Parts: sequence; C-alpha cells; structure tokens
Amino acid sequence: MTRFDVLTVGNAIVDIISRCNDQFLIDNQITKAAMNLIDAERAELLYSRMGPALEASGGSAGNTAAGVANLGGKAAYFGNVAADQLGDIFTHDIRAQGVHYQTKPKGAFPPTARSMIFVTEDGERSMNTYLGACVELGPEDVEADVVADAKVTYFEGYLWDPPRAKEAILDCARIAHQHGREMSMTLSDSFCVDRYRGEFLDLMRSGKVDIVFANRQEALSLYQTDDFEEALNRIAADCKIAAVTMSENGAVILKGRERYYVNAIRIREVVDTTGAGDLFASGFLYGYTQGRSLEDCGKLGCLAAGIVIQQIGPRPMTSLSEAAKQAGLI
Amino acid sequence: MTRFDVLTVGNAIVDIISRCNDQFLIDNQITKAAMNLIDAERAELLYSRMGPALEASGGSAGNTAAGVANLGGKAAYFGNVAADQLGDIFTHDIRAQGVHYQTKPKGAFPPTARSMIFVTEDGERSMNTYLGACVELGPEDVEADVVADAKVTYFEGYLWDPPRAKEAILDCARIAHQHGREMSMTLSDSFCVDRYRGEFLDLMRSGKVDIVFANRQEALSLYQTDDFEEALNRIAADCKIAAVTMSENGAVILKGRERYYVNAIRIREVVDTTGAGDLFASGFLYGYTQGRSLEDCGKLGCLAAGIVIQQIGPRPMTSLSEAAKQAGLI
Ligand SMILES: Nc1ncnc2c1ncn2[C@@H]1O[C@H](CO)[C@@H](O)[C@H]1O
Ligand SMILES: Nc1ncnc2c1ncn2[C@@H]1O[C@H](CO)[C@@H](O)[C@H]1O
Ligand SMILES: O=C(O)c1cnc2ccccc2c1
Ligand SMILES: O=C(O)c1cnc2ccccc2c1
Ligand SMILES: [K+]
Ligand SMILES: [K+]
Repeated sequence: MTRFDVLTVGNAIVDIISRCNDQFLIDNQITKAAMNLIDAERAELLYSRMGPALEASGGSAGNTAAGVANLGGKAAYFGNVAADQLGDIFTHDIRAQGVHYQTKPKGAFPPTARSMIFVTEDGERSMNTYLGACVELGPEDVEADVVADAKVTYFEGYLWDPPRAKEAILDCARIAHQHGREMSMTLSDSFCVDRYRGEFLDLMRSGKVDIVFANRQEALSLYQTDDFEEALNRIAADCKIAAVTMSENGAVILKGRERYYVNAIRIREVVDTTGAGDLFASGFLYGYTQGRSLEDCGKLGCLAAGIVIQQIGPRPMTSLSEAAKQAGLI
Repeated sequence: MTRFDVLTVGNAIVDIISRCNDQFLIDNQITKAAMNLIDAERAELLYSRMGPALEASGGSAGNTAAGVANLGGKAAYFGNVAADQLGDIFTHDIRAQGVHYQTKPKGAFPPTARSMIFVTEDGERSMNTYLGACVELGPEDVEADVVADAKVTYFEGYLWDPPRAKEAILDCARIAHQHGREMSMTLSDSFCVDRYRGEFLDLMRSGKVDIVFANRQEALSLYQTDDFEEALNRIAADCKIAAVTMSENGAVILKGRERYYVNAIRIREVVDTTGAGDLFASGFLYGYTQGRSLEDCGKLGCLAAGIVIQQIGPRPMTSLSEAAKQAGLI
C-alpha cells in the first residue's frame, strides 16, 4: 500500500473574491481571464477599488488536492504560508478537507499570498495575485517520505514565478521517479506558459513530467500557434499522457496515438469559472490513481469541473464522491 | 440635509461559515439557531472540528448598515476591530459598500472578533462567537458629530455582552435625542434577551429606544411567555414602534394600537438564514428614513430578508435597490 494517491505542490493562496463589470477590468488594466502578478503596492491599490468580498482558501494545486480528498482519494500538499491569520485560514481549510499538510511557516513577513479575483457577469475570473510568503517555498519544504509514498506528484506551472520553488520540484521529480512514481504538471495559465515556454517543454521532453494538464489557451500558447490540431499533435509527442480541456467543449486525453474525447457537463448557468481546471485535475488524478481508464479519468475530471463552476469559490462545497456515485463513475 | 440616514453600532465580526449535519451541533453542545459566546480555547477547539469554511464580514449591525447602503441610503457604523488581517477585511468590506466606518483599532490584541457559523441542511444558522477586540468598544468610539447628523441610530442587544459598549450606547441616546433624532435597537437573540431582560425593558420604557426589532423567539423571551399575542400587546406598550418578524409568516409592525401585517416574499429555497433579521432591519430603516409608510417599511424589510436567506453569507451580493425597483417598492 502507498500512503498517498496524489501529492500536489503549489503557491499557497487565500482568494479574495468579488464581482465586477466589464469596464472595471479595462479601467484597472487587469488582463481578463488571466493570472496577473502584482506587487504589495498594487495589491493595496486594487483592494481599495474592489467591492465587498468573500474569502476562501485557494491556490491552484491546493484546490486540486482538496478535490482529490473530496472524491475520496488520499491527498497531500506542499505550499508555504505565513504565520498570520490568512495562513491559519489556509492551513485549517486544507487540513479540514483531509489533506496532509505540514509545510511550516517561516515567519510573518512576507505575509500569506492572496489573490483578488474579479468575476465578471459571464462568469469569467480575472486574478490578481500577490505571492507574499510563496516566494519562500524551496527544497527545505520537500517532505521526501511523502513524495516517495505518493502515486502521483502534481505541480503548478505557476511555481516558475517564485524564485526557488523549481528547485523543490526538481527534487520531487528525482524522488518520485526513483520510487517508480509519476510526475504531473499543469501549464496553469497562457501568460505563465509564455514566460516559461522553453522550461516547460524541457520538463516534458526530459521526462521529468509524465502527465501534463493544459487548456486550449495554454496549448496554443505552448506551441505559439492558432492551430489547435497542431497543438494536440505536438503535446502528444512531448509527454507520455496529456489531458487537454476545452471549456464547454469538454476534454481530450492523449497517449501516444490514442485520443479519448469526453463531453463537458451541460451547465444551467456559469456562476464562477474559478477552479475549473484545478478540479478537472482532481477528477482525472483521482480516477488515474484508482486504475480507471483514461476516458473515465476524463469523465471524472469533467464532472468535478462542472460542479465547481456552478458555485462561487474554488473548492466544491458539495460532495464530489456522492456526485460521482450518482453519475455511475463511483 | 442630514449626513446619514442610519448609524448602526455593534460587535464588529468576521464570519467563518461551514455546513454541518444535525448531529454535529449535538455532539459539540452548540445551541441550534442561537448566538453562543465562546472563549479563545473553545474557539480553537471548535475550529479544529469545523470543515472547510468561507469567510465573510459579519456583525449584525454591520450587516444592517451594509444593507441600508445597498438599498441607496446613507449609512455609518461604529464597531471595534483589531489591527490585524481580519480587521483589515472587515474594514474594507464595510467601507467598500459605501458605509462611513472610522472606528480606530486599539492594537493587534485582542484580535478581531470572529464567529464560526454552522449552517444545517434546513438552512438554520448556529453561531459561535469569540468577541476579541469587541470588548474594547467604549464611549471613546462615539463620533458625536455622526450621531448628531444621523436620522436613526440603531444598535444591537448583543452589545450588552462586552463590558463598556453600553456606555457608548447611552451616550448615543443622549446625543441622538438632543438633536431630535430617533434611537433603535434589536433584541438580537433570545438568550441575549434572557441575559439582559430588565436592562432591555428599561431602555424602552425610559424612552432611550424609540423603535424595537424582535423576532418571535425574542419577543417570547422578553416577556417570559408562551403567548405570542401577549408578547405583541406588551411590546407595543413598551416602545413607540415595534417591528416583529415571524420567519416564513412575514412580520407585524406595531405603533400604539396600530398593527400592520406584512407577508414574507416567495423564495427559491432557504440556503442560509444568516443575516435575515439584520437585513429586515436594513429594509425597514431604509424605508423609514425615506418617509415611507410603516407597512411599506415592513415590505422593504421582508424583501431584503428574503433575498439574504437565498445565499450563503450575511450580506446580499446582489443589488437590493434593483430588487426593490423590480418588486415595485422602489
Ligand atoms: N500565481 C498563482 N499560483 C497558483 N495559484 C494561483 C495563482 N494565482 C491565483 N491562483 C489560484 O488559482 C485558483 C483558480 O485556478 C484560485 O483559487 C487562486 O487562488
Ligand atoms: N455576539 C455577536 N454580536 C453581534 N453580531 C454577532 C454576534 N455573533 C454573531 N454575530 C453576527 O450575526 C450575524 C447574523 O445576524 C452574523 O453575520 C454574525 O457575524
Ligand atoms: O506566441 C503566441 O502565439 C502566443 C499565444 N498565446 C499567448 C497567450 C499569452 C501570452 C502570450 C501568448 C503568445
Ligand atoms: O423565561 C422564559 O420563558 C424564556 C423563554 N425563552 C428563552 C430563550 C432563551 C433563554 C431563556 C429563555 C427564557
Ligand atoms: K467556482
Ligand atoms: K445568508
């Protein structure tokens, strides 16, 4: 037996969520649908203009770990918060979901990362992230026994922004592979891909990453193309398994020459897209580590993603395991 | 012209909200549907057992002020937070709603008040409140110019728990009445009524309070009776105006021998009753300060209350003014 199905690694963030009109994004030069990095001064400025908000634990990989636990899988998470109230919230929420979380805060400054997420009327989310304590994550935060004992270790492309997180990831890759485990990454965001295009390709081609998650926008960015079919062929050539999401058009799972298309759930109304990709990865990786077919992994991913976009906030407040049972995915 | 329609005064609290099953309340000796005061040790214990949560600025009077501002009235708030992250969240949310809020924190300790609110499947809410920095609210926090320039000053019965807040309220009553303004209170909670029964009756009978808000449970507690008609007759004898809510049975507004019955609005589902009474007071006091009939104040209250119970969290995330316009209450 193994201790963990999925270890995830990412920027530990608390989300600050509000609604806005379309003009707000233009007025404040916020790139729509993207992760916009911001400094402390810009954080203060944007917050001063933001309406009344709700807070909820976030972080892309944090959400993915929570989702795996919610489905009934065994999950762990590495990510660095500060010894402050936001860090206490983050710690509580992830542990309360039944995710192993033991990364120790290093101090009160920089403070715990937060992301001001503006949700427009169409349900799109535009994130504005002050990394704070995330900049401190490094090799010292790798719990080697956890990596050794996890079927899959999954990490964010977003980790390439803070300075030393990549060193922790390279350590994880070494340990995972020495123990016959698999490594997975998400491309995270199309501008993130643009920042780290060559590095991401190298991760895949060198075999440090076995399973890659992308959406359409990320895949097009990765190969600098408007040809989605080219992007699919290239990504299949670059990694052992690729899971590519296409929003309302569902998803496609690629392995060598194999392609498995999955339909998206028909949605009544798109409330807030925050967490869609994260929860697709939850469903996929839960299925993968239970030995399910690639198609069924895709189905579980679409189920989880469809649920999270029908609520405000990034982590499903309902039972994913119950939903999967009703769906005959069990 | 006056600067403010409604000044509210209360315990400044950030809510930590989670769903639980019925047995959780019993196992943890949480009194269902009530405000349960807790110390620091008990807060740590309950939080350790609480599921993943979301945070939202709360405080009964805070919610009421926010609701008045939402409807288009001019609101102000007195309430004390700490110089910490939770206090910064509280400060942001109330000011971002357009409420005047200038109560200065006295340091970082005691920390900002928080309430762990457990919502059961029936939508009832059971609150567990650590008062923290609320214990420091005192006469020093009365902005006399704001009280002088507000049509109505409204305060929580909950203020009788912290040690010095009542002195600030007595100062408010003096200033308000010297400037020809009106004072209002909510009975807050049936156990709060039980703690301060004599003091609350005296506030009304001495004329320090002109307009009283109660629900059925609070009115029955106030007069220690199982007879609701007796409670209505007695409350009408004790205060100039009484607004008494009755959940799905709407409300009754009493003035001398005048009685005005108002129906609850049709709702999709009871998602979370948190803030129902607070927002009833918002709608009522908005109407009242706009010169509306007592019946129309009741209707505005039932509208605001009905909206808030159909969402998670204590402050409506949608426009109350727009809903009022659509409902023909305008
Ligand atoms: N730079 C970042 N790194 C990792 N996660 C992020 C970043 N910015 C925003 N997020 C998270 O992305 C999630 C949605 O995918 C949100 O819950 C938010 O916390
Ligand atoms: N002791 C208290 N005093 C004032 N407000 C409170 C108290 N406990 C809980 N609340 C608030 O009551 C609101 C619901 O009426 C919640 O938003 C919560 O913050
Ligand atoms: O080079 C491109 O074609 C390309 C495609 N998509 C992008 C998205 C974000 C940033 C750069 C991109 C660049
Ligand atoms: O004295 C009573 O009749 C009475 C009624 N309701 C209550 C609710 C809470 C606490 C005491 C109460 C006391
Ligand atoms: K969401
Ligand atoms: K509510």
